[PDB]
Order: sequence, then structure tokens, then C-alpha cells
Amino acid sequence: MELTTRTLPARKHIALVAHDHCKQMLMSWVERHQPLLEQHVLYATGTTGNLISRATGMNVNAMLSGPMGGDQQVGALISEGKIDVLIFFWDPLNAVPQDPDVKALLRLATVWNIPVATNVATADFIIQSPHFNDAVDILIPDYQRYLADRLK
Amino acid sequence: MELTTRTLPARKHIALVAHDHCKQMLMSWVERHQPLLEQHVLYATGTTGNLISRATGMNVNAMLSGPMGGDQQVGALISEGKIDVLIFFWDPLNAVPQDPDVKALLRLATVWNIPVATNVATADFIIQSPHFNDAVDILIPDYQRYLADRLK
Amino acid sequence: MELTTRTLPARKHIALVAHDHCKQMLMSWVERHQPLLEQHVLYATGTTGNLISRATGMNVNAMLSGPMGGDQQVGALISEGKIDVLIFFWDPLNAVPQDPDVKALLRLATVWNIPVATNVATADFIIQSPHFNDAVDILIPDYQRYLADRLK
Amino acid sequence: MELTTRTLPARKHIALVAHDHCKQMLMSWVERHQPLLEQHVLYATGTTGNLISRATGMNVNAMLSGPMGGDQQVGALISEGKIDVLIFFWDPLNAVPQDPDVKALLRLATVWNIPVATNVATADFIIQSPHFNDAVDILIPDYQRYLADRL
Amino acid sequence: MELTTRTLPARKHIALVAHDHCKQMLMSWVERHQPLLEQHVLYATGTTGNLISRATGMNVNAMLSGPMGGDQQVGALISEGKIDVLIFFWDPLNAVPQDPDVKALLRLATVWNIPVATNVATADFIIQSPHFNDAVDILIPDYQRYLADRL
Amino acid sequence: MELTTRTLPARKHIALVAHDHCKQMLMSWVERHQPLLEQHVLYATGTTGNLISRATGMNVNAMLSGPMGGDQQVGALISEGKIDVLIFFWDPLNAVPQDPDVKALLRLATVWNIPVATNVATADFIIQSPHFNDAVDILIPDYQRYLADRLK
Repeated sequence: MELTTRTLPARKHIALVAHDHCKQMLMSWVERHQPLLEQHVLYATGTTGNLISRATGMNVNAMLSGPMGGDQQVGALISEGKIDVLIFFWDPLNAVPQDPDVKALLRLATVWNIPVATNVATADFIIQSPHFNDAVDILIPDYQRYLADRLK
Repeated sequence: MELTTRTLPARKHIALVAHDHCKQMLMSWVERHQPLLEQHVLYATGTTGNLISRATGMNVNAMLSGPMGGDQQVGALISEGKIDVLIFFWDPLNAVPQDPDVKALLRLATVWNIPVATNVATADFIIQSPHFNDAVDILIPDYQRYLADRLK
Repeated sequence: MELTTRTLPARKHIALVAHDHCKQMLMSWVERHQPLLEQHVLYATGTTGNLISRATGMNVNAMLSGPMGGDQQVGALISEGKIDVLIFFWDPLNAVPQDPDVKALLRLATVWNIPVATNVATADFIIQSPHFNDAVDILIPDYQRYLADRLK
Repeated sequence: MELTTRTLPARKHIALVAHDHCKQMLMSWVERHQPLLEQHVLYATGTTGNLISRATGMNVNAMLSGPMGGDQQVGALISEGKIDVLIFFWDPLNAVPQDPDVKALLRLATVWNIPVATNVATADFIIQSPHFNDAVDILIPDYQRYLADRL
Repeated sequence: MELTTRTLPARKHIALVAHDHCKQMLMSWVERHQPLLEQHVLYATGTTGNLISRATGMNVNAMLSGPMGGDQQVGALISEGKIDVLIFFWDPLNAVPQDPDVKALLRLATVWNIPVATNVATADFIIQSPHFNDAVDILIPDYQRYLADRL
Repeated sequence: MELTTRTLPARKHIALVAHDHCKQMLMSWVERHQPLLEQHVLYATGTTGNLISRATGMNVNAMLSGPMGGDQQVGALISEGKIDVLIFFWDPLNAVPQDPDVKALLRLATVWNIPVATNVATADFIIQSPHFNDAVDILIPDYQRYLADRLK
């Protein structure tokens, strides 16, 4: 449908989310890039958020735990254009009860066209990118026109 | 233990959501109960919310459209205890792309134990219940004890 | 789609189903409302059924266990107009093997427009509704007309 | 879990089901095997059943249409040991709203261990197999034991 | 859509896949038919493959374990016409994380119209079928015409 | 589980896949990055592969169409370590018949820890990252040890 533009700020609002068997990976990743991450705004789901702040002293805006709605809170923030980057390490080897929430979240990150990482390799390539700390124009769906065509 | 208590106010915060093929059904339902619904606070996804407001003249807090993240916004409000009742007329005869969002939303409504109607019959029974206009206590999981246990 | 009507008898045919982690939740709910439930016809899936009759002494028409086909037996009965109310406490925090059966059962309960509760709050609202003990009409899809078109 | 046995009678109770895009495929298959199928008991979902009846003239016990509950009716019969063979030509190239019912039906057919064909090739192999026309014993889960242990 | 034909060779390429809870049931099925299976070419997912080889001494082309991609490797071979029969005993009573890989594999087997068995009864009917050791023509999508219309 | 490492060659093996409604976006994206891509080895699903080679003249190893097995062929290549990067613009606003294949493919990409992009924003950050043209070590699961424990 109709697409418009949005500018990701130089200072990104990053969401960090990880499944239990993936928390250790996210932790190491975060500790390895702390100096850089400290330059942006950090958000996370309940458990993930607390484990990170307690371990690194970084300021993290913790949302509810994933199974309790954290994923949907993050999804909502992305739709509202309040989250610019999503680092979501989900477990591809273990059945998760909130699997629909997981798919719904990834679905929204895809439609709102924001940088998304589901593994370390992708996360490294993203944060080591030269424009990670710059303003970046992205194409996003034009809700205004979308809804307008719906009310006709 | 693992559960606590929440009190639903007399003036309920109602979320109204409907798939395209079920919108007429929801519209009719809303019209036949405009008198009572006017005494409560209404929320709704994009398209649904506008249609209702333009047809009945009631104040409706419209969020994004479902496919664009509206379901997750509703789910978020529910997890935050800002939505007391959910009327979600999803289409059981049509496949939708935001199906994971649909499932995730119903999953949260189940978790947070709030009144949920997925069809007209259930909506009618719920709205005709006595203390529907009264303050009612519901059992909800104790998030504090939950998160605390997570961070052991 | 064409719609016709069906009359819910005063003495409702209630199906009671609960996943393992919600069984104590359902049991407790049934005992609290025994004086009321005793006035209706009860049906349930294998395990749930036996646990109820053995704990309350009430007569329950037990079907097969969910995983073994119980869910579909209930779905069939619903489509056939033999079940008027569905109380299905599925687990929102645990993945189950018969998940497709769960979704298929809730899909049909939605299609045939009967009161459905997936949590305690909704269930309480339904049974306290004034017409829970009266005969009431509900709108249902007109199958004959639906099939005629299919063969048109 | 403990297993027991069930006998599949010579005269089989067959459930015939097909998605719209696969109906023609099932119709052709049923027509070229009519002489044999006429010897067994046929069951089908609503639309499929009616189409087969008027096209071949055979007697078919039509259940409700799939989207309307037909699939679960068939599942119910299978779990009750009333269906011996399932011919389900579902469409692998088109999204279906009753997808959960489709997966649920197939899950049950697996559980109760009855012959199941989801395509023509499997359907042909099945009906050309010797035990299709005679009684044969199959292993099934022992429900009694299963339920007893649950309690 | 547009169809064409393929001929399964008398000597079939069989893929054997089973979830943990169904492995033993697959082992018993294999040994019970070893004489016949010995005359064919066997493929299997990682764990399943090695278990069969070590127990019967039959040669088996072992692929990666299912969760690691083995289901997709089998799916790939099927679409390439390298697999003629699929014996997939998936667990109908236990959810697996690679559930999508399971559905995708079954979806392809359906599309490419090859004999497929998800339980013992179906597997026995197919294996006991007369033309199991003969060349058999099956109808398959005409990929050429298919891709041609796309562009 | 036990992990090991793998080195992604400087000259990457890239898989390009896109759903119909996303083909135009991928196309123009490839054209705008043609100079970079020309120095690598490209793979793609049926339709997508031909459209690209036809419009850019680049050499593309085309597999089968996704709905016909293409996604599984790609997943197979990934698990075998023959694909280093995956660009998959799947349609988040459309229900696809091969949905399971789509998820299975994304699941493997996650498991094998290779760079993956599902939208333009992510694709741009990845291709501009410095290590894109350099040999890179990634953490992958140790299959040998994994399989050995399975046969214990």
C-alpha cells in the first residue's frame, strides 16, 4: 500500500529481548558493546531488563515479562514509532507458550521496517554498521492514507 | 500462592475489535446497546473505532488498525490493567495475516482474566449481567511474586 | 451469510473442559456454583469429567480425553446444536500437543454463536446472566442456505 | 503408553474429504475406483459428499461442511473407532481458515493409527493393498489404561 | 494447475523419519520388513538413520538431525524428485519446537504427490501394496509451465 | 549446548528470496547495491532469481519456487553451511500457503546464526557493515557433539 518516510534518530531507542536459553548470549553481547549501547536509549522485557541493569549498571526501561504481555508492549511501541531497533534472541530449539506473541512481534518489526536481529551474527553486523549512530530515513506504511481508504 | 486481586471499576473500559466480515455484526450490537455503552469508556482498533464513532456519535478512543499493530496496543493496555472488558469479533471463516496477533491478544485476555466475548451470544450474556455496571473483583496473577521468583 | 435462529433450552447443555494446569481452577469454580450447575446438563472431556463427578457427586457425561479426541467430540456436538454453553479453561502459559484441536474447538464455538468462557471472570459473568436459566434464542448461520449455495 | 488392538472389518468405513481446489482430483479418483468403493461404507463432509452422490450415484453419509464442523465430526468418528480409512485431499497451495481443524483431524488419524491418504499416490497404494478388502488387526492406544492412570 | 507425470523406479528411494517417542515403533517396523527394505535405497534424518544402521546393518544415507535442518534436507530431495516414499512417524501427543519444519515437510510431500505414511497402519498398507516394487507413474505439478506463467 | 565456530568467507554466498508483494522492493534494492553484490555469489528462489538476473544481468543460482520447495532447498543449504547471508522479504500483510516453510526457514537461519534481513532497513545495515566483505568467524552449534549425545 501507500508508503511514507520516517527518520530513525541518531540516538536509537533499542529494545532488547531474549528467551531463557538465549539470555546468556544476549548478556555477553551487551557486555561486549556496552560503551556503544550506553550512547542509546535502552528498553527490554521484564526479566531481560533487570538482569542487564543489575549486571552492567546500565539504565534500562523494563517492560512486563514477555509471557505477561511484555512482547505486545514492545510491539505496540514499535507501531507507535517509539522503538528504532529490535534485538530479539528467541529460542529456535524450544517450544514457547507465547509463540503467537513472538510471531506477532517479529511480524510488526518487519512491517514497520526497523532493523531487527534474531541472532548474534545479525546483531553484530547491525551495531558495527557505520550509520548505527546516524539519522536514517526509512520507508514505512502511510497509516493516514491506509485508514482513509478504509473509511470510504 | 501465585495470584492476587484486581478490582474492575463500575465504569468499565471496553475494547471493541472486529474483523471486516464481523463489523456489521458489531455495529448492530453496539447500536442496540448504545444507552448502556454510553455510560462506559470505549476503546477500539482503527477502522472499527471510527466507524462506530461516526455512526453513533459516541466518544471512542481509536488505536491503530489491527494489521498495523492495533491488536498489540490493546493487548498492552490489557496487561497494564487499563482494559476491563474485551469484545473481539474475530472472523472464524476467513484466514487473516495478523493471525498470530489475534491469538496473542486472546491469550493475554485469558491470562489477565478479564471478561471476553468472541461472539454476539457471549457479548449479550456479559452485558446483561447484574454487576456489569458495578465494581467487581477478579483474580489476576501476582506479577510481583512472579518477577521476583524469576530474578532468584 | 444467511442467518436463522435456535432456542437455547432453559436447562443448558454445558460442556466443561480444562487443561491440566487449570483443572484446580475449574474444580473450584464448579464447586462454588454447584447449586446452580445442578440444574443443568453437564458434559466434559474424560479426565475433567471424572474429577468433577467424583468430587461433587454431580452426574457428568464424560467424553474422551482431549488429546485422544475429546475436544473434537465436543466440537461436533456444538455444531450439531447439542451443546449450549462452553467453559474451556485452556492454559495460556503452556504449549500443548493438541493445540490445533484447541483452536478448532474455539473456532467452532465462535461460528455457532454460543456463550463461551476461557477464563473465570467470563464464566462468572455468563452464569450470573439472567437468561442463563431461561430459554433464549440465538442467531446461528443458516446451514441449509449455506450448503445450497455451495451446490449452486 | 500401553497399546491394544482393533480389527478393521473387510467392509471398510471410509471418510472422503477434499478442499475445493482438490475436489476435482478426488472426484476423478473416486470415479475410476467406483466398482470397488461401492463395496464399502462411504462417509464425507457436506459439499464433497453431495458432489460424489450425484456424480457416481453411490450412497454417501454426508456430514456437515468442513468449515462448519464437518472435520471435527469425522475426527469424532475416528476416535470412536467408527472410521477405518481416511481419504483427505487437503490443499497444500492455499491458506484455509479451518486450518486448525485440518491439522486436528490429521493429528487424530495419526493417533488412532488408521490408514490415511493425503494425496492420489498414497490413495492408490492403499486401495490396491491386500488388507483393504479384508479384515486386519491394527494396534491402537489403550484408552482405558490411559484414562485410569490419569486418574 | 498444469500437471505432468513422473515415474517412480521399481527400486524406491525411501526416507525414514521419526520423532523420539516414535523411534522404537519405527525400529520395529523396519526390522519387521527388513527383507523387503533391503532391496531399496534408504535415507533418514540424523539420529533415526544411525539407529537403524547400527541395529540392522543396512546402509542408510543419514542426513542432519531434524531440528538441525534434516527435515528441510528431506523436503528438498522430495521436491527434486530424489525421494519416492516418505515414512514420517511424527509425535501426535508431544509438541516439538521444529513443528513448522514438520508441517512444511508434510506439505511438500503432498504437493509432489508421493506415497506418505504417518503411522504404522498406513506404512504397512503401502509396503504391502503390490506395485511397491514396480515402476509407478504419478501425477505431479508441471513446474516448467508453472514457472513459465510466473514470468 | 556445545558450540563451535565457522568462518564466513570474504566472498559471501547470498540467498535472495521475496514474496510477490515484496519483489519490487527487493528488485530495486538489488539494483541500488549491484556494485557490491556483483562481488559475491547469489542464490534465490525460482521466480525471484530469474527476475533479478533478467533485470540486472547478474548470475543467480536459481532454486525452485518457494511454494514448490524453494524455501526448503535454501534451508538445506544453510544447515549445510553453504549459505552465509539470507535476505528474505516475506510479506507480513498477507497469509501465505507455505507459511510453515517460511517459519522453518527463518528458524534455521536463526539456529545457524547467519546474518538475516527481513526488511530493507535491516538489509541496508547489513550490507554496509565493514565485515560484509571480510572473513568472519561466527558461533555455530557443534553438530558432531550434538549428534554424539543423541546416540549415547
